[PDB]
Amino acid sequence: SILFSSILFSIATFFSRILGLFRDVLFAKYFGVSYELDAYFIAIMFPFFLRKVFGEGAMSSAFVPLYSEKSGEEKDKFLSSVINGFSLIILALVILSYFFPELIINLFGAGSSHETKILAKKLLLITSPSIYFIFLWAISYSILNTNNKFFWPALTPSISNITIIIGTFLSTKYGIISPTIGFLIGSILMFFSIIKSIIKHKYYFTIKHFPHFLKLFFPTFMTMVVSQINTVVDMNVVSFYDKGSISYLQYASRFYLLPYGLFAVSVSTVVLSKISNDRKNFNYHLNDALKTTLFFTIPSMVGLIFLSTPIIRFFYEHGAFTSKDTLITSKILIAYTLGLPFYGIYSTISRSYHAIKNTKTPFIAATIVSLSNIILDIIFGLKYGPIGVALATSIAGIIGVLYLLFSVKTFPIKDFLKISLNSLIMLFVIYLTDFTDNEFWFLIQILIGILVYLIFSSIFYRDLIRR
Ligand code: NA
Repeated sequence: SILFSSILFSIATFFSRILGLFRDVLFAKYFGVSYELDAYFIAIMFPFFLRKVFGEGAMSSAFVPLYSEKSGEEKDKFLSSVINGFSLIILALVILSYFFPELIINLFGAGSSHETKILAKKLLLITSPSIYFIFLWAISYSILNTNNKFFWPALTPSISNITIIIGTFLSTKYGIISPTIGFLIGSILMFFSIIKSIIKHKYYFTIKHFPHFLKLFFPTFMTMVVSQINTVVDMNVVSFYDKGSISYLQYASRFYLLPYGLFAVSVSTVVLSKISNDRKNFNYHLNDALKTTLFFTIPSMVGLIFLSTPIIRFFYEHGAFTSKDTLITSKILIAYTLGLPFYGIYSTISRSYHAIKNTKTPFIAATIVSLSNIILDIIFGLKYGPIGVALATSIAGIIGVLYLLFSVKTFPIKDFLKISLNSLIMLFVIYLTDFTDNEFWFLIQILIGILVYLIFSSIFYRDLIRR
């Protein structure tokens, strides 16, 4: 029982990590880089952006306290208010979307070609309704958060991936609309997966509590918008360059995002819970988290940059994804990957501040990062295209972390220097091993790099290991 629960949950988490990668592999094989996939991304970008905002707690942060302070029927009324109000908004937001699709389109792919915008308009007819099920999924999620802190809903998004993957398999019959339908159905099934939390409540035909809830919800919602806006800006900027730019950024983003989610984000969740449970030792916990992030993100970066082309070719260069796409996506991946350690630090510091209820400093950091990213998007995007946009993302990350480090005034410098030294030693060794051109050699280079890095980590952290 107890053992079963743990092993099943761990399997589900592992597969959750794998499914995004597999979906992008299938996109590469079945669509490659094309205006069609660009239009798909434009069509799914607004609902995806909203789900990303709500997953960071934009809904929970305002809903949970206002919901908990209420009692009896009023509680349900509050819930109903939230459901009704947003539904109304969403309804308007869908109706307008049907009549003025250019409004939605120009937010994410203003510069894309005519055929791309026509196809994206077509796909919005399928993706716009998913916003409704995404909002309801979010609300359900919050209600659960009163019952238990986090739990499985974190894995409910996996549902979406499965359906999209299924759609991709069927695309040989129908084309891009099959993955788009897959996206919509996935949204609906997410909502159904956690629907129990709302379906147990009585429905009231009211928006009694909605204005007050908006008064408390809008500030936090906008902070999260700013914190998540960089991807929208990057997408809309590169939309002005040749077709497939959006798709290139997505493909490179996958391999940026695996190590980021595994090394940075997880450390950040741990530190948030730790500091929230043990506030008075803020510094200690923060330092610990920082060290951990640096221990994994610096070598990863090095490795990923050195092996970016064989990695991209191994995972993507099949079917519709060509060697040209490999070249371009490799360069973009390098540009993104220069920023990995900085965004790791950034995430850790931001969530520590959140752990002590400081929203101002994280919001200022996010503002610096987004402003920097748009400025550098214009400049470097004009000079270098998509690669310039990715590089702008990395540099903006650096600036943000400089602000956060000066603000929090704590950092494990000694461990940073040790980790950097080990990473350069590792790089030297794998450079020596790069003497043969084989499509699978990079896997043994990964093993060699890991071994060297761990050897020198065990040398330089011998006292810690012993104790
Ligand atoms: Na950028």
